[PDB]
Amino acid sequence: QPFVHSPEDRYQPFALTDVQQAYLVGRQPGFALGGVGSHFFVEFEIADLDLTRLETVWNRLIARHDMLRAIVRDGQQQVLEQTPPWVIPAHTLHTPEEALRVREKLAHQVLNPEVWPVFDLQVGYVDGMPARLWLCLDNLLLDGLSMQILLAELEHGYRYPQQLLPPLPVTFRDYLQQPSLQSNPDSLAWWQAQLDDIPPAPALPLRCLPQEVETPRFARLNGALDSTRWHRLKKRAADAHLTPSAVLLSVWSTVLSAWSAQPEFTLNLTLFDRRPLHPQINQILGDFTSLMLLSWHPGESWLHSAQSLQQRLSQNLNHRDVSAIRVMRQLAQRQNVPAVPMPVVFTSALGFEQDNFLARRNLLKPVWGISQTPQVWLDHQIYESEGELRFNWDFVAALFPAGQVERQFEQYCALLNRMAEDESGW
Ligand code: NA
Repeated sequence: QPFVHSPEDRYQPFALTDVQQAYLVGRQPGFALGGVGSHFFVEFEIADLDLTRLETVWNRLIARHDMLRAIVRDGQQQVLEQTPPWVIPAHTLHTPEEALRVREKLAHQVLNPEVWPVFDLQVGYVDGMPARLWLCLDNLLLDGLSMQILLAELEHGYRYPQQLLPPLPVTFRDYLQQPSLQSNPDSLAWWQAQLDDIPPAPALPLRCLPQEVETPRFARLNGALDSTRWHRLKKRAADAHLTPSAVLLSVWSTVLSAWSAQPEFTLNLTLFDRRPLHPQINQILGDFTSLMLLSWHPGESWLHSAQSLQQRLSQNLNHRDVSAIRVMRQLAQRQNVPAVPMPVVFTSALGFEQDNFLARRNLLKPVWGISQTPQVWLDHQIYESEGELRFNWDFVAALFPAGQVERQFEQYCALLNRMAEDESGW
């Protein structure tokens, strides 16, 4: 199948993906949460910031990546051909407390997707301290993998500002227009065949009704598993006939089981892999997200339920052309309820060749970040960098009893490290 380019329609409107549609309606009150945006915010520290150089690098990226010039207009998405160069706002701050107040303001801003730009990038100079770079990107337009690609290019361009990259020979707009993305065969039937075996989302203790949260604010807990333990864990996984993702999903689900009203539950898995329709498809920015339900059914031993989860994961992956968005509608109809939410999410950026993403010695040193997703209470995100497994839980703090998420994270980290070191649980 040869890829079909349409350069004459590069700036014409094109349809939103299912995920993008869900994000847009997620700005309003929903069945599982109040309205909230969908952006991704990171604060960097830069010693000896050269603003002119950073501005050059960032504007080159805007010109290079069509979806940085994209907007949502009249219920569709559209790439703007020419946008005014981004002149980086710079704040002059005297104390880190002043910088914190700016961080808090920018980290919870509302990106209006109808007016370019659907991003924000500002800098803050702190007297006698490294300068701050506050970057806000929207998952409505750039998925998790895309933001790793963009952040690595930003870091690379700032370190080596003399290098010029050749233009990209393929666009996200054309990718969505390809025939493969318009072909559901037995996948819809296969999912419908097991609606009666998909339990609800984790029944975690709440401190209030999630709909009674008018302005959801996300918080982050982050951790890492050292490279020696991550290597050993992946080896134990292989010996146990499990993928690394299945092990992490199984360790996480064990903690979630201990807290939930029912031990069995269903998670929503966020994946980023792309159909290989063009040899450079993995270099571009866009929304390639696929959503897939995965159910945890505990057994006698952790290993049994992990192996059972792996098998289910392998089968489910063979039917991702039917997204979890549709399966949740099918579940709601079979159960005669208005909606079946899945607000507990696992997001994996493993296996995408982004080695040394946010590497230790980066000039743009990440120090603080947060991400928001509508209709999601708890989002466990993972990626690998420098041989190390890095993870973070993004969650609506106000939803849960004080100390609860912090305690689950503590238990999860402890269980993760012990199973990497101790052969007992296997
Ligand atoms: Na987000």
